[PDB]
Amino acid sequence: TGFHPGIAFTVVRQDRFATEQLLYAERASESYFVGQIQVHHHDAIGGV
Amino acid sequence: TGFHPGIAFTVVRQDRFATEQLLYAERASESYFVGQIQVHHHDAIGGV
Repeated sequence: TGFHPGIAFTVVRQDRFATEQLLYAERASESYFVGQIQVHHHDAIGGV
Repeated sequence: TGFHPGIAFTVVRQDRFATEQLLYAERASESYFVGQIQVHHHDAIGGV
């Protein structure tokens, strides 16, 4: 009906936005070790 | 009560235990030919 009772409210809402970021890195920041490769045969959907 | 009626009984029991054999050979016996070891490879998964 529109009769305002003796009570108040506070609302909360959460949104999200896609943004563009920016990265900076030093010279000697990470050490990288790469390995070797291994093959695996397996029955595929039609072949291997 | 401990009364002994007109009846007698006989009891049977059964037991089991392990024993050795101590066989003898009497050489100049089975020839036991041998030879031609065969290797048979077949891929199952991952490797051979």
